Amino acid sequence: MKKVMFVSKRNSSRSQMAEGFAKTLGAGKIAVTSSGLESSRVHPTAIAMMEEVGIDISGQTSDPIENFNADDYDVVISLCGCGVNLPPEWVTQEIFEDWQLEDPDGQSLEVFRTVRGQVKERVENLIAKIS
Repeated sequence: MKKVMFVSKRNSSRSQMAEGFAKTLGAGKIAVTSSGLESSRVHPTAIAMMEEVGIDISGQTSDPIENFNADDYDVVISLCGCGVNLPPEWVTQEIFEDWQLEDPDGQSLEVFRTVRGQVKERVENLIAKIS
């Protein structure tokens, strides 16, 4: 199985936003996963904006980058335009990419939906190559 890991500064925001889309675009094909620099709570505005597209994140994992290990997850995506700042062991997997995203915590709901449109676009492109 080619398992996936989404990596952000907030696991709660972009990694969870990509996790929920990669789950609803890839369930039973491969396993999706989300990690990040801050193992923060299920984000209150993301639980809203993701339920609008059928994606409840309120029960979803928010694991820290130092508890996870990339050895089981051969597809590791960065969600910040910053992926070279991650630990090199979490970079040297067969697929490593960055989606160039902005943190939606405390932005307007139009921007919070805009980064949802961006993760949808880039999740499809990622998960559909291993489907």
